[PDB]
Amino acid sequence: SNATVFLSGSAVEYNHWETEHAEQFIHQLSKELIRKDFNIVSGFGLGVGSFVINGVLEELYMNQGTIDDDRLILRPFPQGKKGEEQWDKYRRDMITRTGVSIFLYGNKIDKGQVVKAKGVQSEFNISFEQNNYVVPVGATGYIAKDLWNKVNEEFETYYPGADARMKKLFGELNNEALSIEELINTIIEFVEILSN
Amino acid sequence: ATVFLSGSAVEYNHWETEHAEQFIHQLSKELIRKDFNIVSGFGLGVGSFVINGVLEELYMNQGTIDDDRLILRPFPQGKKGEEQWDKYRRDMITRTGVSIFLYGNKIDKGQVVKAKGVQSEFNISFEQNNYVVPVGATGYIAKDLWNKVNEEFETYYPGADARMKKLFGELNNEALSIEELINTIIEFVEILSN
Ligand SMILES: Nc1ncnc2c1ncn2[C@@H]1O[C@@H]2COP(=O)(O)OP(=O)(O)OC[C@H]3O[C@@H](O[C@H]2[C@H]1O)[C@H](O)[C@@H]3O
Ligand SMILES: Nc1ncnc2c1ncn2[C@@H]1O[C@@H]2COP(=O)(O)OP(=O)(O)OC[C@H]3O[C@@H](O[C@H]2[C@H]1O)[C@H](O)[C@@H]3O
Repeated sequence: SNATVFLSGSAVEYNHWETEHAEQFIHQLSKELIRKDFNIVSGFGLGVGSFVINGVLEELYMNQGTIDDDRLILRPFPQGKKGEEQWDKYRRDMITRTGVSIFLYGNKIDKGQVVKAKGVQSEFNISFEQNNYVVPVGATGYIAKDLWNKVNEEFETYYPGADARMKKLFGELNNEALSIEELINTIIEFVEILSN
Repeated sequence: ATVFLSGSAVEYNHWETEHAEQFIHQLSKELIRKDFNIVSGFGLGVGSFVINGVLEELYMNQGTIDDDRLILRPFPQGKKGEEQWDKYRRDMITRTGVSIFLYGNKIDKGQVVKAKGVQSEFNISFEQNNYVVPVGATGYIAKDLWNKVNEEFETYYPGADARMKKLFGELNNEALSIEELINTIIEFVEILSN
Protein backbone atom coordinates (compact mmCIF):
# COMPACT_ATOMS: atom_id res chain seq x y z
CA SER A 1 0.00 0.00 0.00
CA ASN A 2 1.04 3.63 -0.44
CA ALA A 3 3.74 4.40 2.10
CA THR A 4 6.77 6.72 2.28
CA VAL A 5 8.82 7.99 -0.66
CA PHE A 6 12.23 9.63 -0.72
CA LEU A 7 12.16 12.72 -2.90
CA SER A 8 15.67 13.35 -4.26
CA GLY A 9 16.70 16.40 -6.22
CA SER A 10 18.55 19.70 -6.44
CA ALA A 11 18.62 22.38 -9.12
CA VAL A 12 19.65 25.84 -10.20
CA GLU A 13 18.20 25.24 -13.68
CA TYR A 14 15.34 23.06 -14.81
CA ASN A 15 16.09 21.71 -18.32
CA HIS A 16 13.41 23.08 -20.68
CA TRP A 17 11.31 24.82 -18.02
CA GLU A 18 11.56 28.26 -16.47
CA THR A 19 12.23 28.34 -12.73
CA GLU A 20 8.70 29.42 -11.78
CA HIS A 21 7.23 26.62 -13.90
CA ALA A 22 9.47 23.94 -12.41
CA GLU A 23 8.59 25.27 -8.95
CA GLN A 24 4.90 24.74 -9.74
CA PHE A 25 5.69 21.18 -10.90
CA ILE A 26 7.52 20.31 -7.68
CA HIS A 27 4.85 21.99 -5.54
CA GLN A 28 2.00 20.19 -7.31
CA LEU A 29 3.84 16.84 -7.35
CA SER A 30 4.38 17.06 -3.58
CA LYS A 31 0.77 18.09 -2.97
CA GLU A 32 -0.52 15.22 -5.11
CA LEU A 33 1.69 12.71 -3.28
CA ILE A 34 0.12 13.85 -0.01
CA ARG A 35 -3.39 13.72 -1.45
CA LYS A 36 -2.78 10.11 -2.55
CA ASP A 37 -1.77 9.15 1.03
CA PHE A 38 1.97 9.01 0.56
CA ASN A 39 4.45 10.37 3.06
CA ILE A 40 7.56 12.22 1.84
CA VAL A 41 11.15 12.30 3.13
CA SER A 42 13.06 15.30 1.77
CA GLY A 43 16.63 16.42 2.29
CA PHE A 44 15.72 20.05 1.49
CA GLY A 45 17.81 20.21 -1.67
CA LEU A 46 18.56 23.59 -3.20
CA GLY A 47 15.97 24.53 -5.80
CA VAL A 48 13.65 21.68 -4.78
CA GLY A 49 13.07 21.36 -1.05
CA SER A 50 11.37 24.70 -0.48
CA PHE A 51 8.76 23.84 -3.12
CA VAL A 52 8.14 20.39 -1.64
CA ILE A 53 7.43 22.14 1.68
CA ASN A 54 5.20 24.70 -0.02
CA GLY A 55 3.06 22.01 -1.64
CA VAL A 56 2.73 19.97 1.53
CA LEU A 57 1.94 22.98 3.74
CA GLU A 58 -0.78 24.06 1.32
CA GLU A 59 -2.50 20.69 1.72
CA LEU A 60 -1.93 20.43 5.48
CA TYR A 61 -2.99 23.93 6.39
CA MET A 62 -6.11 24.02 4.21
CA ASN A 63 -7.17 21.11 6.47
CA GLN A 64 -6.08 22.73 9.80
CA GLY A 65 -3.32 20.12 9.97
CA THR A 66 0.18 20.03 11.37
CA ILE A 67 3.72 19.33 10.30
CA ASP A 68 3.81 17.00 13.34
CA ASP A 69 1.58 14.50 11.48
CA ASP A 70 4.78 13.24 9.75
CA ARG A 71 3.39 13.36 6.25
CA LEU A 72 6.55 15.33 5.40
CA ILE A 73 9.80 14.26 7.06
CA LEU A 74 12.48 16.93 6.71
CA ARG A 75 16.22 16.23 6.85
CA PRO A 76 18.09 19.41 5.88
CA PHE A 77 21.81 18.82 5.50
CA PRO A 78 24.32 20.43 7.89
CA GLN A 79 26.58 22.73 5.89
CA GLY A 80 30.35 23.01 6.33
CA LYS A 81 33.19 20.55 6.77
CA LYS A 82 31.93 18.91 9.98
CA GLY A 83 28.49 18.53 8.45
CA GLU A 84 29.85 16.95 5.28
CA GLU A 85 31.59 14.27 7.36
CA GLN A 86 28.15 12.90 8.32
CA TRP A 87 26.33 13.24 4.98
CA ASP A 88 26.74 9.59 3.91
CA LYS A 89 25.56 8.22 7.27
CA TYR A 90 22.75 10.80 7.35
CA ARG A 91 21.54 9.79 3.89
CA ARG A 92 21.61 6.07 4.73
CA ASP A 93 19.70 6.85 7.93
CA MET A 94 17.04 9.09 6.39
CA ILE A 95 16.33 6.74 3.44
CA THR A 96 15.73 3.73 5.72
CA ARG A 97 12.03 4.53 6.27
CA THR A 98 11.32 4.91 2.53
CA GLY A 99 10.49 2.18 0.04
CA VAL A 100 10.32 4.13 -3.23
CA SER A 101 12.69 6.91 -4.30
CA ILE A 102 11.92 9.61 -6.87
CA PHE A 103 14.75 11.54 -8.60
CA LEU A 104 14.35 15.04 -10.06
CA TYR A 105 16.86 17.33 -11.83
CA GLY A 106 20.25 17.12 -10.08
CA ASN A 107 22.45 20.11 -10.82
CA LYS A 108 24.28 22.67 -8.70
CA ILE A 109 26.79 25.50 -8.81
CA ASP A 110 30.35 24.39 -8.17
CA LYS A 111 33.23 26.81 -8.71
CA GLY A 112 30.91 29.20 -10.53
CA GLN A 113 29.77 26.56 -13.04
CA VAL A 114 26.61 24.47 -13.32
CA VAL A 115 27.55 20.82 -12.75
CA LYS A 116 25.69 17.57 -12.16
CA ALA A 117 24.71 16.86 -8.55
CA LYS A 118 26.64 13.85 -7.26
CA GLY A 119 24.51 13.82 -4.10
CA VAL A 120 21.48 12.74 -6.15
CA GLN A 121 23.54 9.87 -7.54
CA SER A 122 24.58 8.91 -4.01
CA GLU A 123 20.92 8.91 -2.93
CA PHE A 124 20.09 6.66 -5.91
CA ASN A 125 22.83 4.20 -4.95
CA ILE A 126 21.75 4.14 -1.30
CA SER A 127 18.11 3.70 -2.29
CA PHE A 128 18.93 0.77 -4.57
CA GLU A 129 21.20 -0.79 -1.94
CA GLN A 130 18.21 -1.13 0.41
CA ASN A 131 16.06 -2.51 -2.43
CA ASN A 132 13.90 0.56 -2.93
CA TYR A 133 12.14 0.92 -6.22
CA VAL A 134 13.75 3.88 -8.00
CA VAL A 135 11.83 6.35 -10.14
CA PRO A 136 14.19 8.56 -12.20
CA VAL A 137 12.22 11.32 -13.89
CA GLY A 138 14.37 11.51 -16.98
CA ALA A 139 12.39 14.39 -18.50
CA THR A 140 13.87 16.69 -15.85
CA GLY A 141 17.39 16.25 -17.23
CA TYR A 142 20.78 16.21 -15.50
CA ILE A 143 21.37 13.32 -13.06
CA ALA A 144 17.73 12.25 -13.27
CA LYS A 145 18.21 11.75 -17.02
CA ASP A 146 21.46 9.81 -16.49
CA LEU A 147 19.67 7.62 -13.95
CA TRP A 148 16.72 7.08 -16.30
CA ASN A 149 19.11 5.90 -19.02
CA LYS A 150 20.92 3.58 -16.58
CA VAL A 151 17.63 2.01 -15.51
CA ASN A 152 16.38 1.80 -19.10
CA GLU A 153 19.56 -0.10 -20.03
CA GLU A 154 18.99 -2.78 -17.34
CA PHE A 155 15.25 -2.51 -16.86
CA GLU A 156 14.68 -6.00 -15.44
CA THR A 157 17.25 -5.36 -12.68
CA TYR A 158 15.20 -2.46 -11.37
CA TYR A 159 11.66 -3.70 -12.13
CA PRO A 160 11.75 -7.49 -12.45
CA GLY A 161 8.52 -8.88 -13.79
CA ALA A 162 7.16 -5.48 -14.80
CA ASP A 163 3.92 -5.41 -16.79
CA ALA A 164 3.12 -3.49 -19.96
CA ARG A 165 1.59 -0.54 -18.11
CA MET A 166 4.73 -0.17 -15.99
CA LYS A 167 6.88 -0.19 -19.13
CA LYS A 168 4.79 2.50 -20.81
CA LEU A 169 4.78 4.70 -17.69
CA PHE A 170 8.52 4.30 -17.30
CA GLY A 171 9.03 5.51 -20.86
CA GLU A 172 6.77 8.50 -20.24
CA LEU A 173 8.97 9.56 -17.32
CA ASN A 174 11.45 10.58 -20.03
CA ASN A 175 8.89 12.34 -22.28
CA GLU A 176 9.91 16.00 -22.33
CA ALA A 177 6.70 16.91 -24.20
CA LEU A 178 4.43 16.16 -21.25
CA SER A 179 2.75 18.99 -19.38
CA ILE A 180 3.14 19.43 -15.64
CA GLU A 181 -0.16 17.61 -15.07
CA GLU A 182 0.71 14.76 -17.43
CA LEU A 183 4.17 14.27 -15.94
CA ILE A 184 2.81 14.34 -12.38
CA ASN A 185 0.11 11.81 -13.24
CA THR A 186 2.75 9.54 -14.82
CA ILE A 187 4.93 9.67 -11.70
CA ILE A 188 2.00 9.17 -9.32
CA GLU A 189 0.53 6.21 -11.20
CA PHE A 190 3.95 4.53 -11.46
CA VAL A 191 4.69 5.02 -7.75
CA GLU A 192 1.22 3.70 -6.85
CA ILE A 193 1.84 0.55 -8.90
CA LEU A 194 5.24 0.07 -7.23
CA SER A 195 3.66 0.49 -3.80
CA ASN A 196 0.95 -2.11 -4.50
CA ALA B 1 10.71 17.45 27.52
CA THR B 2 10.96 19.21 24.14
CA VAL B 3 12.68 22.56 23.61
CA PHE B 4 12.46 24.96 20.71
CA LEU B 5 15.92 26.26 19.77
CA SER B 6 15.60 29.71 18.19
CA GLY B 7 18.49 31.53 16.58
CA SER B 8 20.24 32.85 13.50
CA ALA B 9 23.60 34.48 12.93
CA VAL B 10 26.03 35.78 10.38
CA GLU B 11 28.34 37.01 13.19
CA TYR B 12 28.80 35.82 16.77
CA ASN B 13 29.31 38.71 19.21
CA HIS B 14 32.86 38.53 20.61
CA TRP B 15 33.56 34.89 19.86
CA GLU B 16 35.69 33.26 17.20
CA THR B 17 33.45 31.73 14.55
CA GLU B 18 34.48 28.13 15.17
CA HIS B 19 34.11 28.57 18.94
CA ALA B 20 30.55 29.90 18.55
CA GLU B 21 29.73 27.01 16.22
CA GLN B 22 31.19 24.61 18.80
CA PHE B 23 29.04 26.23 21.51
CA ILE B 24 25.88 25.60 19.47
CA HIS B 25 27.03 22.07 18.66
CA GLN B 26 27.88 21.24 22.28
CA LEU B 27 24.68 22.80 23.64
CA SER B 28 22.66 20.60 21.31
CA LYS B 29 24.68 17.50 22.18
CA GLU B 30 24.33 18.05 25.94
CA LEU B 31 20.59 18.70 25.60
CA ILE B 32 20.35 15.24 23.99
CA ARG B 33 22.54 13.76 26.74
CA LYS B 34 20.30 15.25 29.44
CA ASP B 35 17.27 13.63 27.77
CA PHE B 36 15.70 16.60 26.01
CA ASN B 37 14.28 16.73 22.51
CA ILE B 38 14.96 19.67 20.21
CA VAL B 39 12.83 21.39 17.57
CA SER B 40 14.91 23.55 15.21
CA GLY B 41 13.97 25.80 12.31
CA PHE B 42 17.43 25.39 10.75
CA GLY B 43 18.36 29.06 11.09
CA LEU B 44 21.31 30.43 9.18
CA GLY B 45 24.46 30.23 11.25
CA VAL B 46 22.84 27.98 13.85
CA GLY B 47 20.86 25.07 12.42
CA SER B 48 23.78 23.23 10.83
CA PHE B 49 25.61 23.14 14.17
CA VAL B 50 22.55 21.93 16.07
CA ILE B 51 22.39 19.04 13.58
CA ASN B 52 26.12 18.40 13.88
CA GLY B 53 25.95 18.13 17.65
CA VAL B 54 22.94 15.83 17.64
CA LEU B 55 24.26 13.56 14.88
CA GLU B 56 27.57 13.24 16.71
CA GLU B 57 25.81 11.87 19.78
CA LEU B 58 23.29 9.74 17.84
CA TYR B 59 25.79 8.12 15.50
CA MET B 60 28.20 7.21 18.29
CA ASN B 61 25.35 5.60 20.27
CA GLN B 62 23.63 3.49 17.64
CA GLY B 63 20.86 6.05 17.21
CA THR B 64 18.72 7.22 14.31
CA ILE B 65 17.28 10.55 13.19
CA ASP B 66 13.89 8.78 13.14
CA ASP B 67 13.81 8.66 16.96
CA ASP B 68 12.76 12.35 16.78
CA ARG B 69 15.18 13.59 19.40
CA LEU B 70 15.84 16.32 16.81
CA ILE B 71 12.82 17.60 14.89
CA LEU B 72 13.76 19.73 11.89
CA ARG B 73 11.59 22.40 10.23
CA PRO B 74 13.70 24.18 7.62
CA PHE B 75 11.91 27.23 6.25
CA PRO B 76 10.73 27.33 2.63
CA GLN B 77 12.55 30.17 0.88
CA GLY B 78 10.91 32.54 -1.58
CA LYS B 79 7.72 34.56 -1.74
CA LYS B 80 5.33 31.61 -1.45
CA GLY B 81 7.26 30.18 1.48
CA GLU B 82 7.33 33.51 3.32
CA GLU B 83 3.51 33.61 3.20
CA GLN B 84 3.41 30.50 5.42
CA TRP B 85 6.24 31.33 7.85
CA ASP B 86 4.13 32.56 10.76
CA LYS B 87 1.76 29.60 10.56
CA TYR B 88 4.74 27.25 10.23
CA ARG B 89 6.37 28.77 13.32
CA ARG B 90 3.21 28.55 15.40
CA ASP B 91 2.80 24.97 14.22
CA MET B 92 6.36 23.81 14.96
CA ILE B 93 6.52 25.44 18.42
CA THR B 94 3.27 23.80 19.58
CA ARG B 95 4.86 20.53 20.78
CA THR B 96 7.57 22.37 22.75
CA GLY B 97 7.37 23.61 26.32
CA VAL B 98 10.52 25.70 26.66
CA SER B 99 12.18 27.96 24.09
CA ILE B 100 15.88 28.89 24.06
CA PHE B 101 17.10 31.99 22.15
CA LEU B 102 20.62 32.38 20.74
CA TYR B 103 22.27 35.26 18.85
CA GLY B 104 19.78 36.55 16.27
CA ASN B 105 21.26 38.59 13.45
CA LYS B 106 21.01 38.54 9.67
CA ILE B 107 21.82 40.57 6.58
CA ASP B 108 19.25 43.17 5.60
CA LYS B 109 19.93 46.02 3.16
CA GLY B 110 23.61 45.13 3.10
CA GLN B 111 23.99 45.39 6.87
CA VAL B 112 24.10 43.07 9.87
CA VAL B 113 20.86 43.71 11.76
CA LYS B 114 18.99 42.11 14.63
CA ALA B 115 16.86 39.19 13.45
CA LYS B 116 13.15 39.94 13.71
CA GLY B 117 12.27 36.27 13.17
CA VAL B 118 13.82 35.38 16.53
CA GLN B 119 11.68 38.11 18.15
CA SER B 120 8.62 36.62 16.42
CA GLU B 121 9.52 33.17 17.76
CA PHE B 122 9.86 34.65 21.27
CA ASN B 123 6.39 36.17 21.03
CA ILE B 124 4.87 32.95 19.71
CA SER B 125 6.58 31.03 22.52
CA PHE B 126 5.14 33.38 25.14
CA GLU B 127 1.69 33.27 23.54
CA GLN B 128 1.73 29.46 23.74
CA ASN B 129 2.76 29.67 27.42
CA ASN B 130 6.26 28.29 26.89
CA TYR B 131 8.94 29.23 29.34
CA VAL B 132 11.65 31.32 27.66
CA VAL B 133 15.42 31.11 28.03
CA PRO B 134 17.09 34.12 26.35
CA VAL B 135 20.86 33.55 26.33
CA GLY B 136 21.91 37.16 26.77
CA ALA B 137 25.62 36.35 26.64
CA THR B 138 25.20 35.64 22.91
CA GLY B 139 24.28 39.24 22.09
CA TYR B 140 21.94 40.62 19.41
CA ILE B 141 18.23 39.72 19.82
CA ALA B 142 18.96 37.24 22.59
CA LYS B 143 20.47 40.03 24.69
CA ASP B 144 17.51 42.33 24.00
CA LEU B 145 15.20 39.50 25.04
CA TRP B 146 17.29 38.83 28.16
CA ASN B 147 16.97 42.49 29.13
CA LYS B 148 13.22 42.45 28.51
CA VAL B 149 12.68 39.36 30.65
CA ASN B 150 15.01 40.69 33.36
CA GLU B 151 12.98 43.89 33.59
CA GLU B 152 9.71 41.92 33.91
CA PHE B 153 11.16 38.92 35.69
CA GLU B 154 8.11 37.97 37.75
CA THR B 155 5.93 37.85 34.63
CA TYR B 156 8.18 35.22 33.05
CA TYR B 157 9.23 33.23 36.15
CA PRO B 158 6.64 33.81 38.89
CA GLY B 159 7.72 32.47 42.26
CA ALA B 160 11.31 31.78 41.21
CA ASP B 161 13.75 30.88 43.98
CA ALA B 162 17.31 32.12 44.51
CA ARG B 163 18.78 29.33 42.41
CA MET B 164 16.55 30.13 39.43
CA LYS B 165 17.40 33.82 39.73
CA LYS B 166 21.12 33.06 39.91
CA LEU B 167 20.98 30.88 36.81
CA PHE B 168 18.93 33.45 34.88
CA GLY B 169 21.55 36.07 35.70
CA GLU B 170 24.33 33.79 34.47
CA LEU B 171 22.65 33.49 31.05
CA ASN B 172 23.97 37.02 30.48
CA ASN B 173 27.49 36.42 31.88
CA GLU B 174 29.90 36.88 28.97
CA ALA B 175 32.84 35.69 31.10
CA LEU B 176 31.57 32.12 31.29
CA SER B 177 33.28 29.46 29.24
CA ILE B 178 31.38 27.48 26.63
CA GLU B 179 30.78 24.59 29.00
CA GLU B 180 29.77 26.86 31.91
CA LEU B 181 27.27 28.73 29.72
CA ILE B 182 25.88 25.42 28.44
CA ASN B 183 25.55 24.08 31.98
CA THR B 184 23.72 27.27 33.00
CA ILE B 185 21.28 26.94 30.10
CA ILE B 186 20.55 23.27 30.68
CA GLU B 187 20.25 23.52 34.48
CA PHE B 188 17.79 26.38 33.98
CA VAL B 189 15.80 24.40 31.40
CA GLU B 190 15.77 21.46 33.82
CA ILE B 191 14.06 23.61 36.43
CA LEU B 192 11.56 24.94 33.88
CA SER B 193 10.79 21.40 32.66
CA ASN B 194 9.63 20.11 36.09
N1 LIG C 1 23.03 26.53 2.02
C1 LIG C 1 22.34 25.38 1.98
N2 LIG C 1 21.32 25.21 2.84
C2 LIG C 1 20.66 24.04 2.84
N3 LIG C 1 20.85 22.98 2.06
C3 LIG C 1 21.85 23.19 1.20
C4 LIG C 1 22.63 24.32 1.10
N4 LIG C 1 23.60 24.17 0.12
C5 LIG C 1 23.38 22.96 -0.34
N5 LIG C 1 22.35 22.30 0.27
C6 LIG C 1 21.95 20.92 0.11
O1 LIG C 1 22.77 20.14 0.95
C7 LIG C 1 22.76 18.78 0.44
C8 LIG C 1 24.17 18.26 0.43
O2 LIG C 1 24.91 18.86 -0.67
P1 LIG C 1 25.43 18.05 -1.95
O3 LIG C 1 25.41 16.59 -1.75
O4 LIG C 1 26.76 18.69 -2.33
O5 LIG C 1 24.38 18.46 -3.07
P2 LIG C 1 23.92 17.76 -4.43
O6 LIG C 1 25.07 17.04 -5.04
O7 LIG C 1 23.23 18.83 -5.19
O8 LIG C 1 22.86 16.71 -3.96
C9 LIG C 1 21.46 17.00 -3.79
C10 LIG C 1 20.82 16.08 -2.77
O9 LIG C 1 21.45 16.22 -1.48
C11 LIG C 1 20.59 16.97 -0.64
O10 LIG C 1 20.73 18.37 -0.86
C12 LIG C 1 22.09 18.84 -0.94
C13 LIG C 1 22.16 20.33 -1.29
O11 LIG C 1 21.16 20.75 -2.19
C14 LIG C 1 19.19 16.54 -1.06
O12 LIG C 1 18.83 15.33 -0.40
C15 LIG C 1 19.34 16.43 -2.57
O13 LIG C 1 18.48 15.43 -3.13
N1 LIG D 1 18.79 30.05 2.21
C1 LIG D 1 18.30 29.63 3.39
N2 LIG D 1 18.15 28.31 3.60
C2 LIG D 1 17.62 27.89 4.75
N3 LIG D 1 17.18 28.62 5.78
C3 LIG D 1 17.34 29.93 5.54
C4 LIG D 1 17.88 30.50 4.41
N4 LIG D 1 17.86 31.89 4.50
C5 LIG D 1 17.29 32.11 5.66
N5 LIG D 1 16.95 30.97 6.34
C6 LIG D 1 16.18 30.88 7.57
O1 LIG D 1 14.81 31.02 7.21
C7 LIG D 1 14.09 31.44 8.40
C8 LIG D 1 13.15 32.56 8.03
O2 LIG D 1 13.92 33.76 7.78
P1 LIG D 1 13.80 35.10 8.64
O3 LIG D 1 12.60 35.10 9.50
O4 LIG D 1 14.04 36.30 7.74
O5 LIG D 1 15.09 34.98 9.57
P2 LIG D 1 15.50 35.60 10.97
O6 LIG D 1 14.81 36.91 11.13
O7 LIG D 1 16.99 35.55 11.03
O8 LIG D 1 14.91 34.57 12.04
C9 LIG D 1 15.64 33.41 12.47
C10 LIG D 1 14.68 32.32 12.89
O9 LIG D 1 13.83 31.93 11.79
C11 LIG D 1 14.23 30.66 11.32
O10 LIG D 1 15.30 30.77 10.41
C12 LIG D 1 15.15 31.82 9.44
C13 LIG D 1 16.41 32.00 8.58
O11 LIG D 1 17.64 31.88 9.28
C14 LIG D 1 14.73 29.93 12.57
O12 LIG D 1 13.65 29.30 13.24
C15 LIG D 1 15.42 31.05 13.35
O13 LIG D 1 15.33 30.86 14.75
